[PDB]
Amino acid sequence: HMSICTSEEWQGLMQFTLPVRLCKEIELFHFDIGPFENMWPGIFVYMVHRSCGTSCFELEKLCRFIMSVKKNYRRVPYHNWKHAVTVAHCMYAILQNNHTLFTDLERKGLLIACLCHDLDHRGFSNSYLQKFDHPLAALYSTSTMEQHHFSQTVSILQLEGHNIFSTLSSSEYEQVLEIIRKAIIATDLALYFGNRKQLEEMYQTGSLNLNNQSHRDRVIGLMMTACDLCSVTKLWPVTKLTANDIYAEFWAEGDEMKKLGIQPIPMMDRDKKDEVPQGQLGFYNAVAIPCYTTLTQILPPTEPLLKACRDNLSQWEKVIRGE
Ligand SMILES: Cc1nc(C)c(CNc2nc(C3CC3)nc(Cl)c2C)s1
Ligand SMILES: [Mg+2]
Ligand SMILES: [Zn+2]
Repeated sequence: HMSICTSEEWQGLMQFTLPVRLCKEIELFHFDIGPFENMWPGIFVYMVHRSCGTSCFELEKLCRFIMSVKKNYRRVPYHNWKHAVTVAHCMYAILQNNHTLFTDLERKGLLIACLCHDLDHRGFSNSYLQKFDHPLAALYSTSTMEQHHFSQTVSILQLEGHNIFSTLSSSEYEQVLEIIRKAIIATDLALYFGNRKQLEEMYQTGSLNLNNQSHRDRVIGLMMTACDLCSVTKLWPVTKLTANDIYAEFWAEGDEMKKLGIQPIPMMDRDKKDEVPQGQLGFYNAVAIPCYTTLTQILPPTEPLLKACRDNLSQWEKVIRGE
């Protein structure tokens, strides 16, 4: 079962108008949604309207969907409503800067997949659920949380007056659900490493073809990782504050492991906070930098994401050096 928005919630969203001041702002990659909490659902509607038009979905159905997705995000330190909108905004900026490379169905699917990609996250990693044999890990062997996120997205669409994709043809409805499924699964970081290595191979050899569906799915997969990690592409004070939320969530999981006499990895151990700058250096060098480097190579307009990521890496190097 799913939590449903109240009549007042979606009606309030329907009447919303984005301030003109933010129209130029929202178009940039480094845009931080952080200071505009009350406007987040409205920002999502605005982004949908600019990405695929004002009649892209029935306004009423869209507002119900958005407000219900919001209620099915938990009050965890990081994988919450704020993270969903932040990831959706990064996708909006990638799509706007590469508009015709993607179909109307892909832009529709990807913005919805980004808003739903961590739906009902409990603040626990796939490793934790598998190790402690959680019922969700019994249901899904690999990409446990990601398959749950997709299952929750489908369940929200099935709610009365929430199926934003009902007016698509049977072939189109099936196609968008597959775009959404693969997009959400690709946010499992364990799949990223292999995905990025294959894309680098295809690019260097010159075999990468966006007309080839398998190649297309891999590019979409990398766009998903890039959006999921975009906090590393914001201005340094924003990146720093989000890192506090990221570790608050990891440390809470570590605390749960310590309560059961198990020592967590240093990243999930709050008594190991001095190791954070070196942990971030490793993450930028091994995960974030290659992600945005490959993304810029495939989609040159995404270059500002790589530039901003390199700037934050330098900020982390300064923390390690004592500056
Ligand atoms: C609670 C979380 N769970 C996962 C799986 C996350 C993945 N995203 C990140 N992970 C890290 C790790 C090195 C500390 N750093 C950054 Cl900057 C980001 C964006 S965050
Ligand atoms: Mg996730
Ligand atoms: Zn995420």
